Amino acid sequence: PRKKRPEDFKFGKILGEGSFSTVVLARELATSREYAIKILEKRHIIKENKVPYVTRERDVMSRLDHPFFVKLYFTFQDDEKLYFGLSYAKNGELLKYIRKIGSFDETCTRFYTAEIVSALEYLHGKGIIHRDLKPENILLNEDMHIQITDFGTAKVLSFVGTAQYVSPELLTEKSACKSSDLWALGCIIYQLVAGLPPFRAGNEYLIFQKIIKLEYDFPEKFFPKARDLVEKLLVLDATKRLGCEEMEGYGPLKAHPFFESVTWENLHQQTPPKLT
Ligand SMILES: CC(C1=c2cc(NC(N)=O)ccc2=NC1=O)c1ccc[nH]1
Repeated sequence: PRKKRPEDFKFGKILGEGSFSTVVLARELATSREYAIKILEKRHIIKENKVPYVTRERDVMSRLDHPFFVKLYFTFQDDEKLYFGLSYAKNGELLKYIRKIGSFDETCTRFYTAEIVSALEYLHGKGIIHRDLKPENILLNEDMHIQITDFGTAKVLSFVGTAQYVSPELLTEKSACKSSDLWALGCIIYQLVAGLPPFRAGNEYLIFQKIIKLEYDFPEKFFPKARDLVEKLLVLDATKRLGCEEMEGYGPLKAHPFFESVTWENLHQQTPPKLT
């Protein structure tokens, strides 16, 4: 399949923006297919010593083959830029729905929580750790199933993620592992139910302080079995988190009572509950 060029596309609006990339919507002219093309400036990447992060993202996304992950269709480059052609997830980021509808009911947190848990099992089975799992990195497709993205900063068996989601082992020995993604899972569950993340404060140092002290509280309206799960996830000792190897893996995590009624085997075949 001949390599594609910038001229093969009609480019449109900006979809997203980070410190090193811009994601733009594009229509392939020969097929009228829409893609989310991520553009990176080679000079800026180099001067910031990011080449290893860019090659890792490409290499990881090449290995993923599961419906709960954004897909890499093609790459090319011109003189100044790299181009990564990715899935266009029509409905955008999960963070927008948490803001829009404010807070999920138990049916919806349970379903979306389970899709994220299936995703992490697949990722971790490939020996890959995300290290920056968060609502902004969890997208929704036109049919309202999730697609996880942003793999530049992953570790395939140094880096700290987003303040509100970093685990306590990062704030000490500065190490990360599978248990780290499970800590962020517990944070995202909390945020699904309560509408806000567990550890908030006026600046980043104050957040890091709260995390090591495990200083947070549950609302009274918080679903009980979902509170019990969050408590088995937000644990300071990483080896004691539900779903980690030392706790015997995903078997026990999926068996939790909050997931009582879930069929784990075909989630992306199921119709998602409406958000309200
Ligand atoms: C931001 C965004 C999309 C992406 C962001 C991405 N960001 C990233 N850092 O990798 C990656 C892929 C992607 N596909 C999208 O459709 C989006 C917004 C609205 C619809 N899609």
